[PDB]
Order: sequence, then structure tokens, then C-alpha cells
Amino acid sequence: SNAMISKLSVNPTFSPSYNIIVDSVLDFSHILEYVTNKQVLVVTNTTVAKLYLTKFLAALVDDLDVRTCILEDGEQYKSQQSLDKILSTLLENHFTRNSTVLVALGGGVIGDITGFAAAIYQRGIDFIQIPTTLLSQVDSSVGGKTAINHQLGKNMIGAFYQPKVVYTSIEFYKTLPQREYIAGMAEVVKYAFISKDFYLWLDSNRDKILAKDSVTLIEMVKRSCQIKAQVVAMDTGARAILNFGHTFGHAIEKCQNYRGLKHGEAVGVGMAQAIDFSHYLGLISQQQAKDFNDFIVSFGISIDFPNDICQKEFLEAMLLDNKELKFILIENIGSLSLQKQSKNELEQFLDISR
Amino acid sequence: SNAMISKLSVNPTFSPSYNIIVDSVLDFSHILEYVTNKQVLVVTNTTVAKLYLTKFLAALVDDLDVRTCILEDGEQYKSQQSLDKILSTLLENHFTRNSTVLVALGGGVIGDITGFAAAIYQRGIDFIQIPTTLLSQVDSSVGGKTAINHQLGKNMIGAFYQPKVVYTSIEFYKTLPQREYIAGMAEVVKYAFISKDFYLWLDSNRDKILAKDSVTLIEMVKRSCQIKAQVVAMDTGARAILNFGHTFGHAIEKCQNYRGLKHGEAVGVGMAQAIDFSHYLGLISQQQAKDFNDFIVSFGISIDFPNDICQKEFLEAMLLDNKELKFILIENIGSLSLQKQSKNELEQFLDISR
Ligand SMILES: NC(=O)c1ccc[n+]([C@@H]2O[C@H](COP(=O)([O-])OP(=O)(O)OC[C@H]3O[C@@H](n4cnc5c(N)ncnc54)[C@H](O)[C@@H]3O)[C@@H](O)[C@H]2O)c1
Ligand SMILES: NC(=O)c1ccc[n+]([C@@H]2O[C@H](COP(=O)([O-])OP(=O)(O)OC[C@H]3O[C@@H](n4cnc5c(N)ncnc54)[C@H](O)[C@@H]3O)[C@@H](O)[C@H]2O)c1
Ligand SMILES: [Cl-]
Ligand SMILES: [Cl-]
Repeated sequence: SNAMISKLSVNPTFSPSYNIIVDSVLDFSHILEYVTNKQVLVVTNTTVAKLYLTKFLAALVDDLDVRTCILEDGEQYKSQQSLDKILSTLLENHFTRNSTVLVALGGGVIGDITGFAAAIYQRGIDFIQIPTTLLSQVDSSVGGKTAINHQLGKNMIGAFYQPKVVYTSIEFYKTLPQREYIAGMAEVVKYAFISKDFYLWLDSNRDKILAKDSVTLIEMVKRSCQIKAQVVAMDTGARAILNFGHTFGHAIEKCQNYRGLKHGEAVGVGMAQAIDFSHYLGLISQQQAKDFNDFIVSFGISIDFPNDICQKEFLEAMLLDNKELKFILIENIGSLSLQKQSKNELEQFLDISR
Repeated sequence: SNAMISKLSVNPTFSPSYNIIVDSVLDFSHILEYVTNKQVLVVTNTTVAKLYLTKFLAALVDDLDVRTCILEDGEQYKSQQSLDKILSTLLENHFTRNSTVLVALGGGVIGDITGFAAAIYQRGIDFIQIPTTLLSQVDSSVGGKTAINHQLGKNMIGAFYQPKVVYTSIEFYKTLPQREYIAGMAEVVKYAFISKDFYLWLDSNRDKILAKDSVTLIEMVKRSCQIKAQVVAMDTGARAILNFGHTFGHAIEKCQNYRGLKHGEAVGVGMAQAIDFSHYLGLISQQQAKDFNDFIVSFGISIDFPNDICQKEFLEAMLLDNKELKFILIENIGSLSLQKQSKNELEQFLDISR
């Protein structure tokens, strides 16, 4: 009835609009409009299932044809093998193209695979997202990227597929581990470097954000989503800025074998590097770099570069992406650029690092 | 230089236009414009490879980064297993999202899997079709359907993906088995039931078509493609008519385990059934039905219903598609309709059949 909620209309230029709902309580009924008289398959992992599945099923339980596919927890399971489980469940239970809906209940991993499945099953069926991690709330909810991993590369197979609705709740943070939360906070901070307005907003509401004030967190999520929506709306060209800090981030994950820092933790460290590298190239002053890194730390995000990564391998990891060597660099808050830079510059910059 | 060719612009409403090139000679250079300075992977099966691969590679051979993936011949190989071979080849050889092109050199099976691979590899890369069968020339070249089979269902996983160009040659018929050719001719005839103009054209050029006059065959292919292009342009709603005779067709294939009649042969028999069923329902007169079936036979297509299919299983095969029981029925040449019909009607109609 009278519970703080927030809706944000996202309107893809090549698809019908949908809205991202962010609420203070956990009330899965906000999605019944897209689940009625439909064959529903919920995809989750063991953990999210343990915590939310029986509550979710209970929020429907209206004699509706509902099935579940519980994948294993982990990035390794965003695989073809898991995709086949989702696809067999759909085929074994004769889920038609017309009244089928996949519901992705979980974090980014579940969101990617479920979205991809929905994109290919009979060349596309309704897809509903329920991001249960901060990172997936502010990053998966907009853009339409869906994908799965291959032994030879992560996120190499996928599709652009929009959801019918995105329902999420700040209540999910009550069960989300501190590291996972902070990892997602790195994505939020990224939007602050993209948008000067957001930067000022976060800087003013830090106290409430850290104290987890419901009204504030809801708006924080909403504004992050608006920024990504506005960036993709520019079409994919100047959209590259969303990769601020990912070049260094992806390389950290590759060097640790994706068993060190979480994805979001790597982005945090990566942004700190893009900043320092931006200064090295003379794009920002030392003061600006100190201020920017301070800001990341300001929100509990760690910017320390992992001790177990060698310079040799780290440099090699960044060159694999002959082609040209492009980075997302900062010139000012709200001013990021896709910038081509030599291997020498990169190598010389990493010497200060060791 | 001076060789009869035919281009037909197809303009998908949700994608850039492309054109279907149909020529009298085999000259693969008509595609160099979409292969220059690109990493090229050619997908084919053992047979098409045997006959055309070394000619194809020789038509490029300009120090270009070209690779091949030779799948096994057969519908059974339009599988995830084959899709993985195409995907590993792309990843092992570091084919980027930006200068990659998949070339589907073969018939419909190769066209579907290659198109699907191109649709998902890094969420979409350039796709080029070289249909080597009559059926794939007039059916795969328009519409954008790509798919792969699953043990639990044929063409259940796929994507809508348009090509950059479609190059084909009537020269391919010189190596194409009579049955395969005739099977493709069933698809051409289908367009005659869809379009009264085409019907009249085929009826006038039968002699030349059967005698394989180059100028005539080229136009036949061109006009078939125009019809499908015009049908999909109506958007997917009234587009169902393209399934004229497929309801019965798919059922024949299911009963024979896809080891009896070829796909196109089944469509031929299927159309003959849709016609007889249309008469049974009182939509067309007996004379019309006799005329329509005569016309199919007119082009060397067989309309005999397979002797090895039991009524029991055949009826069961058609009900699997509770939902409603819809057929594409004829009311006149150029007048097909998606028509809902009872199980009783269907069963009663099949009694005349045995
Ligand atoms: N396609 C996109 O737009 C996009 C954008 C960003 C990230 N991603 C993808 O997202 C993935 C990582 O995202 P992520 O940070 O959600 O990681 P994740 O999906 O692996 O989730 C991390 C962990 O948190 C658990 N978890 C999730 N929600 C929880 C909750 N409410 N309470 C307790 N535990 C919970 C999961 O079981 C898992 O162990 C990456 O694979 C990345 O490729 C996709
Ligand atoms: N997506 C679409 O728009 C669409 C439309 C119609 C059919 N299809 C698909 O196409 C498939 C069947 O099409 P098809 O009739 O091309 O069958 P096919 O692709 O299996 O080819 C039939 C046989 O002909 C051989 N062959 C092909 N070209 C040849 C040539 N020039 N000379 C000698 N041999 C040759 C092949 O090796 C194969 O044995 C079905 O799986 C169907 O799903 C797709
Ligand atoms: Cl970067
Ligand atoms: Cl039919």
C-alpha cells in the first residue's frame, strides 16, 4: 500500500520501454502483471535459492504453472553446461514461445545466463530480472547485455536482450556479504566519474549511504540506473566510457584466475589505476588524482593493487584485448574518454607499480 | 564482366538492407566487398566442401586471414556440438567482434547454424550466406531465421539475424541431386499459392523452368525471394502463411524420424494435404483442389502420402504443436489463412487417408 518505491522508465531505442522498480520492502507481487497465465521458469543459484526461493514461489502460488532451475553458485557456472539445464527444463516441460517467462532471481551471473537463455529460446521469450546484488542492480538492469562464458573466453557468447521489467529491493542487502556489497559500490562510484551531478549527490549523501538509510539507497540505485540509461541512449559508440577502469579490472581478474578479487573489487582497483594512469599521461593533475582515489576510498572501496600479480603477466594480460591499445581515461569528473595509448606508456606507468 | 546476374534489395524493417545476388556463373568475387581486411571463417559440410571449398578459397586467396570449419553432412549435425566447433574455431584464432565474418557455404542446415553462430559470437558479427541448394536459396535468404536443434526439439534455439549479403548461383544445381532440387521446387511452388502473379508466371514458364533455362531459373529464384520479402514486410502476424503445408509436413518428418522424405519433399506432400483439407472444410471446390494438386505435380513434385506412417501417430504428431489447433489453409490462389480447426475435423479428414 503505502511503502517507498521508485520506478524508472528505461526506453531502449530498438525495443519497448520497461521500468526498474526499487523498493524498501521485499514484495514480489510487483511482478504479477508479467507472470499471470504464463509458464514461469525461475533461474537461481543454490545460495539465492536458500534465502529467497520459497518466499518468491509463495508470492505467486496462484495455481500458476511455475518451475525452477537451481544452478550452482559461481562464475564458472555461467557456462554452456548450465545453459543446457535451463534449455532442457524449458523443453521437457513444453514451455511454448507465447506464454513463457524466464525470471532471473539472483546476481549478475544468474542475470546474464537467464537473459541469454530468454534471448535464444524459440528466438526470444519474456525475460524478468530480479537483481539480488548491488552490482547487478546498477549494472545488469540497463543496457541489454546477456552472455555466457566459454573455456576460451569470458562473456564471448551472448545477445542484446531487454527485460519486461526489473524488480529489486534494498532488502536484498540484508543477506548480501559486506565484500559483495562494497564490490557493487564500486560500480555506483563509477557513475559518479561519468556524471558530475551524481558525484555531487553521493558526496552529500555519503553519511546516509554508509548508514544504509532506505530512502537514500533507493535513490542511489535509481540515479545510477538513470546514468547508464542516458549513456546507452547516446549509442555502440561513446558508450565505451561505461568501461572506466575495466581494462585494468579485467587484467587483474585474468592474472588471479578470477579467484582473487570479486569483479566489482577489481573495477574499484581498476578505476584507481585509470586515474593514476590519467595523471601519468598528463590528463589530470596530481591533486585531482589524489582527490579521485580519495573519493573511491571514501565509500569503503579498496584501491590496493593485489600483491600476487606480477608486472610481466599483468602487461601481457592487457595486451591480449595486433589491433590498438585503448583505455577509458579521466580528464575531469564527468569527462571520460576512449583514448589510444602505446604499449611503452603502459609499461612505463606500471614500473611505478612494480 | 557481361554475365546475367540478378540483385534483389531486401530491406528488413529493423535492420540495414542487403541484396540477394543470383548469377548464371559461379564467381565468388561478388562477395569480396564484405570479406576484405576481415577475419573470415567459412562453415560448410563435407559434401559442399568437396565440391566447392577449394574454388571458394581460391576466389579470395589474397593473403587474407581465412579459416574453415567443415561440419558433417546432415540435419543431426545442426546441433550444439557443431555450434561449439564453430565457436572454438573463432576463439582459438582470436576472431575479434570488429573484423569478423562468418560465411555459410552450403544448404539450409549450414545456413541456420552459421547464422546462429554469427548472431551470438560476441553478441553479433557479420554473416554472409552462400545457399547451395534451391530450397535454401528461396527460403533461408530472407526472414532472418537462424536456429539449431536440441535433442528435445528441432529449431528450438535460435535468433533473428540478417545477412550482409546473399550470393548464390544456378551453377550449384549442376551438383545438386535431383531429389534435393525437386524438394526445393516445393518451396517455390508454395510462393505460387501465396502470390497469384507468381502462379501465373510459373504456369507460363514451366517448360523453360523444367528445361533449366538459365535466364528463367534466375528470375524464378528472384521472384520467390521477393514474395517472402513482401510477406515478412507485413510483420510476426500474417507472416504465418509462409507455413502453408508445414503443419502436415513437420508431422510427416516426425513420424519418419526425419529419415524418410527430405524437408522439401514433406512440404510438397503437406501442401497437397492442406489443399485436400481445405476442400474437406468447404473452403475450395473439388475442382480447385484437383487443379492445385495438379499444379504441384506439374513441376515434378510428388504428393503421395508416405506408406509407412500410421494414422494414430500422425494425428498425435500434429496435436503436439493444450493451446489451439491452427492450420494454414487455402481459399484461392493468393488467399491463404491462419485457421483454427477442431481435432475432430482433423481426425475425420485423415480417415479418407487411412
Ligand atoms: N550484462 C551486464 O550488463 C553486466 C553488467 C555487470 C556485470 N555483469 C556480470 O555479473 C557477474 C557478477 O555480478 P555479481 O556481482 O552479481 O556477482 P554474482 O552474480 O556471482 O553474485 C555474487 C555472489 O553473491 C551471492 N548473492 C547474490 N545475491 C545475494 C543476496 N541478496 N544475498 C546473499 N548472497 C547473494 C551469489 O550467490 C554469489 O555467490 C559477472 O559475471 C559479470 O559478467 C553483467
Ligand atoms: N531459417 C530459414 O529461413 C529456413 C528456411 C527453410 C529451411 N531451413 C532449414 O534448412 C534445412 C534444410 O535445407 P536444405 O534443403 O538446404 O537441406 P540441407 O541443408 O541438409 O542440404 C541437403 C543436402 O544437399 C547437400 N548439398 C547442398 N548443396 C549442394 C550442392 N550445390 N551440390 C550437391 N550437394 C549439395 C548437403 O550436403 C546435404 O546433404 C532444414 O534444417 C531447415 O530447418 C531454414
Ligand atoms: Cl580503463
Ligand atoms: Cl498447414
